[PDB]
Order: sequence, then C-alpha cells, then structure tokens
Amino acid sequence: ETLVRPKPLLLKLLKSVGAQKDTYTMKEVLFYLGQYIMTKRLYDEKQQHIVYCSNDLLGDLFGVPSFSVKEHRKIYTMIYRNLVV
Repeated sequence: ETLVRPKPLLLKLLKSVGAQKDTYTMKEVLFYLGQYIMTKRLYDEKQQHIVYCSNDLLGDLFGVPSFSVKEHRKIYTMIYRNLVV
C-alpha cells in the first residue's frame, strides 16, 4: 500500500488517538481520523454525518467549520494538503 507521512498537525491528531507511527497507509490515516472525530464527539448528535470542527484543531486541517462524511473530495483534498507521499 502507498505510504504517507503526515505533517505535524495531522500527525498530532492521529497520535492523540493511539497511532504510534510517523508513516501510514491511507487506510490507517482514515481509521485514526475517524477515531479522533468519534472520541471528541465532533459530529452532530442529531445529524450524525455532519462534523462540526470550527473550535477544534481538526477545523484548521480542513479549513472549514464543518463537513459531511459524504464529502470524499473535500476530505481527500484536506488530507493531501497535510502529508507528503
């Protein structure tokens, strides 16, 4: 699998939920980002596809105050800005 090296902020968030490494697969990046969002309950309780992140560090990764998990283009584009191949 293609390996990626998260930039400092992305790396910090992934490590905050138990990832121990500096190099990741895209599956692992998504796994730990998902766990990050879950464990900080950034999603809307009543509209659970929607993540509200304007006061979280996640909001600085995305550069938006919220997003839907359905928005794969936005999500992958954010991830692209925050790693090196």
